[PDB]
Amino acid sequence: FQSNASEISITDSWKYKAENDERFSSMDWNDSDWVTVDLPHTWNAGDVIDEQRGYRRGISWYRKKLFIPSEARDKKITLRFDGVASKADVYLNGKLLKTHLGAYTAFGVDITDICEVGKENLLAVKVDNSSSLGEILPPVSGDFSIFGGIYRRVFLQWTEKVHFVTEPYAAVPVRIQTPEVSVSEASMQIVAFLKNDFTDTKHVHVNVFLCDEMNRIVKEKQLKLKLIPGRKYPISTSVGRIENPHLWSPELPYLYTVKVQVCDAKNGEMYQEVISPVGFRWFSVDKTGFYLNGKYLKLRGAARHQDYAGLGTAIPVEMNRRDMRLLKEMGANFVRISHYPQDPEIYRACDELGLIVWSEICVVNEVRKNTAFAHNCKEMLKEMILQNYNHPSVVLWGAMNELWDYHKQAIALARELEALKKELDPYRLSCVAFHAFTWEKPYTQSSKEMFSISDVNGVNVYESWYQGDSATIAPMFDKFCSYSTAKPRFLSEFGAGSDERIHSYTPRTFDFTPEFQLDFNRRYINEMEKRPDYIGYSIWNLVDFQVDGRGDSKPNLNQKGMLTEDRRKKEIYYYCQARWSDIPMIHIAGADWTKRVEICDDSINVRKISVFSNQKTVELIHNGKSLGVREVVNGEAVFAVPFINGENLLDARSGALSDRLKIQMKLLSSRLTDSDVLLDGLCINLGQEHCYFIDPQLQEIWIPDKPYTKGSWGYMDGKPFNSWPGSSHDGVRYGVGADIKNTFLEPLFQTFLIGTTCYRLDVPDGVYEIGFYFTEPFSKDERKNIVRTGVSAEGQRVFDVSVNGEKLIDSLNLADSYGEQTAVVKTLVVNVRNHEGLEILLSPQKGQGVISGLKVKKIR
Amino acid sequence: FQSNASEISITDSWKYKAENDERFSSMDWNDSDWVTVDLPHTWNAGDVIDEQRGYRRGISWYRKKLFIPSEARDKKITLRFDGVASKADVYLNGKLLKTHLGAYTAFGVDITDICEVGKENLLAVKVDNSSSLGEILPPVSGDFSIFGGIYRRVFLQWTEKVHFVTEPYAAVPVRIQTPEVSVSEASMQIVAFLKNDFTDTKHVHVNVFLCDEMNRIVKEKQLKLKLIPGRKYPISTSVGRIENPHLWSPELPYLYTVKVQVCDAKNGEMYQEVISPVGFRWFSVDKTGFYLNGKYLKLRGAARHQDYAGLGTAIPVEMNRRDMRLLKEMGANFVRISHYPQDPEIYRACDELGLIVWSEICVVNEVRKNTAFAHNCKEMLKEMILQNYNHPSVVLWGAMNELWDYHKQAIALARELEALKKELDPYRLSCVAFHAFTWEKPYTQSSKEMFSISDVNGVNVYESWYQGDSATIAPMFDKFCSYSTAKPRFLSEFGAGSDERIHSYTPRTFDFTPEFQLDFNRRYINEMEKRPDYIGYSIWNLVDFQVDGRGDSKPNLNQKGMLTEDRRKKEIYYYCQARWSDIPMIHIAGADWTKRVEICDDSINVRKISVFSNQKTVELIHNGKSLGVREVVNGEAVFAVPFINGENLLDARSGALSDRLKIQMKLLSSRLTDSDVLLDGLCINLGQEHCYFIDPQLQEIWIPDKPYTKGSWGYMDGKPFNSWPGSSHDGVRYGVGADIKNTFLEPLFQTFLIGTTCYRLDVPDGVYEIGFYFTEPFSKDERKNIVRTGVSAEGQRVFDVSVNGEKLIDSLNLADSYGEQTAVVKTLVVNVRNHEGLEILLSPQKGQGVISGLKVKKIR
Ligand code: NA
Ligand code: NA
Repeated sequence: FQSNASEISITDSWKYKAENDERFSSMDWNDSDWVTVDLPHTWNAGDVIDEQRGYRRGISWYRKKLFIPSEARDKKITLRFDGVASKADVYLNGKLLKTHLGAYTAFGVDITDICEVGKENLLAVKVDNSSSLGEILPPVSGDFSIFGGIYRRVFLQWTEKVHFVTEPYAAVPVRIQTPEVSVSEASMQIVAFLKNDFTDTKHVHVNVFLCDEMNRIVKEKQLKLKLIPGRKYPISTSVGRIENPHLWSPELPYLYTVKVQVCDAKNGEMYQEVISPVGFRWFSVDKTGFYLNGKYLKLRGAARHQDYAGLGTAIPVEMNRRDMRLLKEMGANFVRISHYPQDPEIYRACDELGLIVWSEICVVNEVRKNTAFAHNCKEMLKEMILQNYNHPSVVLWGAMNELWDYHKQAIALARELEALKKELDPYRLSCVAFHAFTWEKPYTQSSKEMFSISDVNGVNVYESWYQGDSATIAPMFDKFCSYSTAKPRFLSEFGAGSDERIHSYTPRTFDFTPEFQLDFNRRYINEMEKRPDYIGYSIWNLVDFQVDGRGDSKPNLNQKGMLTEDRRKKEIYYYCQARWSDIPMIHIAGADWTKRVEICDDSINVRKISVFSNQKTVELIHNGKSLGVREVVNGEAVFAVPFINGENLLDARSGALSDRLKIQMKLLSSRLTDSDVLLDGLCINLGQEHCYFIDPQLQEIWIPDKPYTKGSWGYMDGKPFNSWPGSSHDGVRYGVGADIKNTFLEPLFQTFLIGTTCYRLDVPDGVYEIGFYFTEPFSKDERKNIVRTGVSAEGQRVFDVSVNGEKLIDSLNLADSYGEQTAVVKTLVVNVRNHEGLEILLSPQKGQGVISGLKVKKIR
Repeated sequence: FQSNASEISITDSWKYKAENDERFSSMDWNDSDWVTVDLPHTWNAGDVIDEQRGYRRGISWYRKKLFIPSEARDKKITLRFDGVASKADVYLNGKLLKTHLGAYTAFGVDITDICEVGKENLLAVKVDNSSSLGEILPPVSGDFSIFGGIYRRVFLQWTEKVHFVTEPYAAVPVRIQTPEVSVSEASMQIVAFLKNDFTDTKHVHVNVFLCDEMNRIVKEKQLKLKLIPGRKYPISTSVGRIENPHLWSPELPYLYTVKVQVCDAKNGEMYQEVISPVGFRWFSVDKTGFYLNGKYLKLRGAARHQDYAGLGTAIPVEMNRRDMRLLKEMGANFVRISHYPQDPEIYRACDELGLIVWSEICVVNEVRKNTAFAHNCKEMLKEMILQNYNHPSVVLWGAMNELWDYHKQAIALARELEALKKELDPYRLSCVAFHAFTWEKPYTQSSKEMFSISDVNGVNVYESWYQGDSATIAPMFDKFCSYSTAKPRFLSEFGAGSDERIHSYTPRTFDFTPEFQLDFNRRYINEMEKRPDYIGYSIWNLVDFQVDGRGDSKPNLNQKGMLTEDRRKKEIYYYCQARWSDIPMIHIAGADWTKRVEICDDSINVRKISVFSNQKTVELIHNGKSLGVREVVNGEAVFAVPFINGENLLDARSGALSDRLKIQMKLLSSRLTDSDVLLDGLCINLGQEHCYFIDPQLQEIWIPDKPYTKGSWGYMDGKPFNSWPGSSHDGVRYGVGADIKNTFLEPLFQTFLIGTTCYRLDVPDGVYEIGFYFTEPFSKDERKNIVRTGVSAEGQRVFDVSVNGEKLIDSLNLADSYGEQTAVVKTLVVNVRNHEGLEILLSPQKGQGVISGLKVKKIR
């Protein structure tokens, strides 16, 4: 059997404890009653998406009784770690073997003469995660937590004693560049390092075959040299004999095999045999576009985060190719590995499937004027490059992102990062990402020095979202080129958050409907495809991802994703597919909005509905009557659908293609005369006057509020809340951003009427379960803003609730009785006689009243 | 204002602790460090679906600072408890007020004398869950779990002191019967008691109205009577001929409304007004069928359990109507409320939608020979009936389900419970359900009285599932009439478990595919639709429900539902819709199977596919080509669909109806160098030779296993496990049934190869990851059987995995190094050189080996 085994996984049956005692490195310690976890693992997989603010930053320990197979006797035994969050202290049989810094790169551990091969050993890992590490290790801050743990795999490796120097940086056994390649003939110059950890000397043959994708050999190149024991000998060959090469592209992803056999001269033994995929391509950059192999190429894609729903970042490794395949089939050709490098699998995926890669490290938000800090940033960039190097998919090396002070050590550290990128990797480009707050540094600063470092400049534009409107967005793309005027631009991040529960026919900023997310990404794609100088752009983000602290619709989540945290495709995903993929498609938008309840007194509820597509034309049939053929423009065709009570079958057609979508639509008359709905429950989203919220647990649709008209329902006084004084949001963001405790229905409780003293519904006689949904929406410190929060001089809010003349909640104070921003529900049973219907009163004692929702059920 | 409140919820912000200290009732206790919950609350929502066998049966305490609005001052004030699992012990202001036995019925506590309107009061509930209670109170045992907590709502309510007596069973305030009902006229009898709790004497009119659905008074009648304090005055009036009443059916569930007021004849002040809906119907039973309102009605339905996924039985109250709507929309007219009485709103839902109700109390599995057990059943029969007295939907009252020993005191209690049903309410029918294990008591008792007590005899048949097969189904229904000779019969349970992840073209018993659950019910329907002496039949169950202990494909869940545990529809919910619902429909089987990957070398892969429908004909169009119009026989038309590789589109059409369903198929060659599975990874469910398994988290598809042929893969040795000694499953069921700790992929692990020693896989060259998925499949008790288990006579199983000569796992003891029935995943990186492919040896040092899974990925 000429085939050999190289590593065995060791991710199984570990003992974990959240406590910090230096005794836990002891062979002879008693870990019996520690929890038993399998790897990957992270102690913040739940900590972050909790209702408690903040997650535990600290130290924990992992112990493993680690056996070593006998086939690794007499060999050089190593331990590879693909990913440990922040600092790691690997102890073996009591004795500290290595320490590592950096949460995102792999690292090695030589255990050869320390371990007993055959017997059994104790492997102890102190894993640190503290906030304190920020004064010496990036990332320093940012919009992404760091789940602590050992969250990528761990393996036990062994090779022969004549071996390849990979340390201190877990670099790839042998680097391979392509210095000059074009449509004619190819060049490949390999770099490596053999070392003889034997007792004697050995004299080698070092063979280098380059085999087809069909593995028919195209070249040979055999060398020989003398390795004396302990000498670290440098190899640096080069071949250029390669005829009529098959070139790698994001469309045609052709990879080559470059075998390397190191074999004993007088003996015939094979000591090593690296094999590594390689790609032939070429590219460059300027304000005239991005070019690859000659032709023109616009880079189109997104950034990916390395976490999954409720798993922390201890993802199954198969996840990594699954995330990237969902990007490729979205129609992209580019991915932005941010804000940190990721699993070997990510990179392997993007050059087997074809995806140009942008790869940063986590110098995020700020630098620390600190001797030590800068050193680790370069030690980490040194690891990113040499660990992922023969990967043709990769094109740009990043390191900085969204700084807020390009100070002195900053700009110097900026230069040192570039010098060492093209030093290490001369045949790849470099990149950086600024934010787009031009009222802050580096735009308020003395100079413009920094925009003239890296080969491409990225910008993070969120106009129409965090501030600015529909109109300020092309002006924002403009004045960036004011600065990055030497080198070409790139759209780093852009995206709006969305929730598959909030829908609106008139979407506005920061209501989190997939509707607004659609218009956002359709204004941005139009501005970006027109300008070729911006060589590319990236959606932020491919995924929804979990960051502890973040609020809004799904609290402790970033919702700008194109996939949910569990990788279900949102409808923005299909829109992009229609503007990018060459693989024919059609899709009726609204698959996430299949049940609808809407006030309408006519027979017909006409509502626009759009069909995303690749083709030139789309036909749409409503209930069997075609609505006409229409041309697809910017991926989209918008029909006007005459919706009617009951089932609505919309079937879209265009050529050989199809999509179907059944929309259940319940027309509700404004007079409560004509409605079965009260027997089910009339659920009213108080303070929300332009969105429908659907709770997927009950399928309850929370219809929007309206002012009271005679014979119907609504409020009498009061206004829905939307004051954000001093932002683009004032009068546009309805409701607060708070996470609300004891409810999942955030879009319901966050919306509220303020100052409403009276609510009417004109219902028929009978018994009613009225249920009220309250929360104090404001924190103790924002309640110090007495006008905006409608509270008393001392910040209190006591009011009473009366129904039909009876005081029934006698002094409701939400904050001091239930906690601020905690959900409070009270149900009442009221018998309505005469034809009085329901008159609800909120009598303020201190401050002004608040209600988030109402539910009206006729129970008999 | 003539309107008034009655009740107000007190389910918000409670204090909770799982300790038992009697001081916990004291007003001044410091519950400051206790956790806050809102009701509905259980405390086994987690317990029941975790890995630890069992759940926590014990005592916990609730505390709530109870505020009493002044609107209720010097009125009669009651606490309302809709449900509290087993024993409650309610204290107010330190003083114990009520103790209550029984999880499933409501009780009431009077606080008018003890409470304090305007002060804070302290309301302590001690709640109790111990099996220790099963000796004095049912249920004793049974396929479900008693989720301790206060899991239904709780109300504080107030009346005026002249009030309808409700205690001791918290009955409906006026009882209502219809002794005579026909198309031309109906009679009506109302029953109530009155009490005066003032100091004065009061003279009161009683005003009885009977209003139609438009609330037009169709009958009225007043009664004069005077009430000296404290005396319990009965009343019982009749209402004369009602004339041409609108009857109640599951088709037309017309509902009237008995309005009963009690006013003061001297001034006119109104003391009470009680609104009570009713319907007019009449029914009977014989061996020729069920008759409702004069016509023959085949009763077709399903039972419903109380719980919802991850919420235990602390469901929100609206879920109750959501379930009943889903059920009516499956074509049911019948619901089996079992094994316990359920929420008030299940019964309000059922008689508004149109579903006839069989309603049981919870005397399951055995009757206890104690004087106190029997008494508590009587009092739980009283509580059920008196609380659900007026619901037109209830037609049958139950008490016992599946006894296993009809001993003397059992028959004595079947008798007093029928004697009691007819006493308290003579106008409804009576029912009971038996098991179908003819080899056990009571089918082997000398006597047969137990089969002659209550008016209808149900039977729970699982032939073809727990025992038997296709040949024994109909012979069983006949045997049940051998015993049910006087009273008619009913099919109260029948079902088969299904998993949405396991799919088979050749379904067999206990593989948990929906395609066997399909055939099962087909065979069952067809028999009932021709057996008129089975007046009706109810599927088991409407929902997957949560029960600790049960394992199989999804552990801790009873998987026999029409809907998933979160109320999503399975394939078979649509099959019932074909056979029952009178709403025209069409639907292609396989919406749970759109990703398929099969071994097939020709370009076309013919597979059979069903289309469910109401209609006489379906035409099916695959990829634009029509496959013809097939007649719909007994709900379905199967076709032979010629699947190609790639996207396949299926159009089913019937006049105006149509369903559409795309199916993605990956064809896989036998020879491994013909495709690219290896580059994502070949996932092979070893031990499973007829079901595919879609891991919904990675969307990977564990294909079945085939013995080895050359050029491809498969096992050289051994055999997949399927040994069930003495059972009908013997050879039929592959795998074991135990919960496999540490995974959610129980269909992958529970199946496995046994006694295999060699495994081949003729893959190209390159570097491979190979995962190994293991488990000790049997327990210590189960390994006492050396022969079925394949272990050493001391009970042990040790072996070494080796690949391509080299030994890597050094000697594995599964149940000793990691625990029995835990999941372990090893991963080698091995370098296939030359043309060796992959040899995998399992070498046993004790017993025979086992192995569940294989992933084979080509990484470079
Ligand atoms: Na609201
Ligand atoms: Na298996």
